[PDB]
Amino acid sequence: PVTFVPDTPIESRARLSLPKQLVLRQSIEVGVWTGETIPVRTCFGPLIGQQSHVNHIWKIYHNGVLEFCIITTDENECNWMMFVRKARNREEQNLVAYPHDGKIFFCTSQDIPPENELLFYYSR
Repeated sequence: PVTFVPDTPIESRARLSLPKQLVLRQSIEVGVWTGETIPVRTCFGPLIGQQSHVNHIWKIYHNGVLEFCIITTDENECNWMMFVRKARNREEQNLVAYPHDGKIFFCTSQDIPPENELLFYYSR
């Protein structure tokens, strides 16, 4: 009898896009953790998600009008940044999330040692 060898399964786009210096593990529900030190002023982006002109919605304004929302729910429609959870307080927070040129970027507020969860808050 013949034995069958399957293809290597294909992971979702969100997962494949993950920077090698980061890992996915359960959040404080999947979250993004550091596999090594991430220096202050390290920037990630832009966010990729489903564009449409809950808890997973980014608002893009342009010249004072809400142009569209990015929704970050579907692993096939987003990059890895859909996995980054929102800090629950100002202590825990280590990424600032902000629009630039109509796209969302996350930037480290401080050096983040290995084995820390990435946790965002909005800029001012």
